[PDB]
Amino acid sequence: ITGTSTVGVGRGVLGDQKNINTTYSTYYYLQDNTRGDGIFTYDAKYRTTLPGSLWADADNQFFASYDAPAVDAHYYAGVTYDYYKNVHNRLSYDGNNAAIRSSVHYSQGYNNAFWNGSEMVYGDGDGQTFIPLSGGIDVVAHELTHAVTDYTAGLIYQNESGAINEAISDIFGTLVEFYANKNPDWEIGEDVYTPGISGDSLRSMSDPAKYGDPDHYSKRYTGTQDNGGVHINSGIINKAAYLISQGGTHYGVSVVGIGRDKLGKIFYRALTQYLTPTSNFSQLRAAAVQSATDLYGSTSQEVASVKQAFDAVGVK
Ligand SMILES: [Ca+2]
Ligand SMILES: [Ca+2]
Ligand SMILES: [Ca+2]
Ligand SMILES: [Ca+2]
Ligand SMILES: [Cl-]
Ligand SMILES: [Cl-]
Ligand SMILES: [Cl-]
Ligand code: NA
Ligand SMILES: [Zn+2]
Ligand SMILES: [Zn+2]
Repeated sequence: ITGTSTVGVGRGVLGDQKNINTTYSTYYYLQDNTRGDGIFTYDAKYRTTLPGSLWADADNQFFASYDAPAVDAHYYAGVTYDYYKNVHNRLSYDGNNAAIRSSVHYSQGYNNAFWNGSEMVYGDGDGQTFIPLSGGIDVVAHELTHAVTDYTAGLIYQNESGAINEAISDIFGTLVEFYANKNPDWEIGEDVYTPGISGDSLRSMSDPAKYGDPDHYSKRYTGTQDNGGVHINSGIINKAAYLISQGGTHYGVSVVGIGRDKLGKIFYRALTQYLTPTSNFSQLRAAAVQSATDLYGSTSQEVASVKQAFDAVGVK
């Protein structure tokens, strides 16, 4: 909508304070004009029709507990935007500065968040399994990365392709978490999962077996549930990306870590230049090796670490 660009202040789902870009027209709306064609955050008001109402606040202060999920959906959509723009020169999810629309307070006790093809959607959680899902920057960026994947490789959401699709979202979710630089780790959804239980998460990239996910191709899940195990087999590729960055010795294979920024450069290039809708794990390894070759040279340490990390997780 039309109005003046303003800066409000509020508290997100975890109780931290942050500034947010708003637009003033009688009310202050969660409409950020500083990023592409805008970031817009809506109240679904516990209904399921979308997008709901552009979020309106009387005084540009967002400290009510009802406001927190909106503060975070809005602010982390901006962080994710800044990551892809500043780090990879990609303008919004479609590379053309598409508006990022998010709705919060979707449904009641809904234990999930998703990119729906047009917008982000956040449940509040039931307060036991989850608190409002926008509170997790890695969740926000994981879901927005599905949009990136859709506009690039178009990985099919089933079997190994689908597990690469999930891993790509976990990888870039994590890298946005590190980019934001507040409380980053290699776990997924730690900030919003199970508020009664400290130290857990939905999955771990550094040790997938901690939550029962495979960390080696010989352990891949071959059943039909979860679209052929897409949130399960992602552990194989997560662990490989973790090793490329941090290094380590995994099933007796030594990997020299090359750090997060080079992990990102390599996987982004693989995603945008080499993956196709039906890429499998072996083709991902080839894509990552070619990407590292493009960027660092075929005799580089970077290319050797990519090979080591894939060998370590049994993907030839
Ligand atoms: Ca207010
Ligand atoms: Ca974290
Ligand atoms: Ca995390
Ligand atoms: Ca927890
Ligand atoms: Cl917070
Ligand atoms: Cl998902
Ligand atoms: Cl190879
Ligand atoms: Na699990
Ligand atoms: Zn996902
Ligand atoms: Zn290990």
